[PDB]
Amino acid sequence: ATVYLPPVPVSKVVSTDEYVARTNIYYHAGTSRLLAVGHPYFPIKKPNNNKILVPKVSGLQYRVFRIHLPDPNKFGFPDTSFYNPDTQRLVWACVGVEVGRGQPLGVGISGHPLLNKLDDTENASAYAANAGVDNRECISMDYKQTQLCLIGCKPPIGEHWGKGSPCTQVAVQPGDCPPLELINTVIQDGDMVDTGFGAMDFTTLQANKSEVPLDICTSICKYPDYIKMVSEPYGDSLFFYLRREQMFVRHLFNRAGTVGENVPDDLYIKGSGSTANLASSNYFPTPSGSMVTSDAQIFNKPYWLQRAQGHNNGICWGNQLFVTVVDTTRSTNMSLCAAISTSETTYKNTNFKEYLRHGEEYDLQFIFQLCKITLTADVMTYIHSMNSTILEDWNFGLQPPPGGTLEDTYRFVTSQAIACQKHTPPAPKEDPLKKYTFWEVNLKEKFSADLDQFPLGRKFLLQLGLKAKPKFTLGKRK
Amino acid sequence: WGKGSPCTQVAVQPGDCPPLELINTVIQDGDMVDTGFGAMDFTTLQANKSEVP
Repeated sequence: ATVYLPPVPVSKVVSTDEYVARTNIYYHAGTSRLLAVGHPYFPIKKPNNNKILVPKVSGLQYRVFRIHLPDPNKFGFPDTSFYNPDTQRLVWACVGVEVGRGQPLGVGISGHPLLNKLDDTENASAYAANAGVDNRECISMDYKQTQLCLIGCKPPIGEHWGKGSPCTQVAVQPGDCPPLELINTVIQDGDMVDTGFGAMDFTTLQANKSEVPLDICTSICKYPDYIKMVSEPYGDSLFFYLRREQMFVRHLFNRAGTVGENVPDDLYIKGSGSTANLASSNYFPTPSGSMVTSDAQIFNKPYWLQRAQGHNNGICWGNQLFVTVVDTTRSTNMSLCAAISTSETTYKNTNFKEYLRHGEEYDLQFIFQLCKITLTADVMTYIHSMNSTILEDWNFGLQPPPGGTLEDTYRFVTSQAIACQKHTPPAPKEDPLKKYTFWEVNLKEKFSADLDQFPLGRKFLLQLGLKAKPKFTLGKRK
Repeated sequence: WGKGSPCTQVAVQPGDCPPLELINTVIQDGDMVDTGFGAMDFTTLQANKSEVP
């Protein structure tokens, strides 16, 4: 059809490793032990202060580790022999990772003493109420078994449903369904996972705001928006992911609440009674995650991240790693109580006062192969267009002007005065990376070279240097 | 997970959940496998001592 495009491009955005050469230098690193021990159901604030007493630590929450890295230039040089800051600049490629997650079993679990339910609609022996009071009961549920992992080098964008423009044109407003508008925004640490009831804010979307667990009520729930994140031709929001999840129907329930929206009335033959009316329609699945299978996991397995998708193919940009882990499969919840006295032979609510905690273990190990990027002036021309501040941070591709004069005017407002001057107003604010909540991970000083002392080093060699030294052991172990 | 020393965050007190503090020690003969509330002492942590078998 007539006559499109035919295309004149005429400049083209290129892949970033076609002039990149690897180096055989290997640095190892790894964390001491990541541990957070919190409350699974809800956060506990102190009863006399604003701040937390026990935070919320559940595996049904996004665990976002913000890994901040230096550059190799800003770090070690073994030997100088082909390295000139002129000819090339150096960049980290983390070529292997281990995500540790060996801990005891438990489940992620949430619940609400005011969880809505009319009757049971998996099967029913009677005819449900037209409206009624106090049809809500203490029910608890997990949202679904959720394993996901994704690794990137820029903050990762999730989708959620926000409260859009209430229409007067489509007549979408409260007293009828609220509006839903799909808004992308960045996912956080302590951001909630998808509830099986859509991934959405429920703070302004729920005007009862006791329909569901309270932890999601106040927070935004998000689903990783995979399709937009790989649409990006740079591919630095993410470059690996996998997931495993399970949700089957534990039982259908009906939400108490009747619609104030129209129902056609040619779809049922009117009866006699209140069976010449339709009762509640607002049916929901209740999620399930009953069967734990700790034989299958997407964890306790290294992630060999030797290359990346996109124009990026194993170069950290922004010198960042963003890793999002949700794991509900082995996430231990523990039970204990404190006694008021063991002399009292009761087991009241104020005697032995029951409790539950959650203990959450992860561990991160790295191995970093060195790389170099040859820079010619045309290569620099693209890299500044890609983000000038790479060239700045390295401090090659910045040599000068700019600028840097003039002038200071004066002469003279000493005396007088206009007023007076003043100087000079320097924040807000760096940094734009940290403008969102994260499990802060400094990695800038744990760089090594050992590979036979870390077990991660030994498994790496088993793939690579060949080396390890292997069996391991084998043959036969079942 | 052992019984911990009292912290600000969580202390060994009525009205307040005890801290869980990690004790590593060698596997005894006849030591139990997990419960599904994990590896912990329950002798001390469960004051009531009637929550689990």
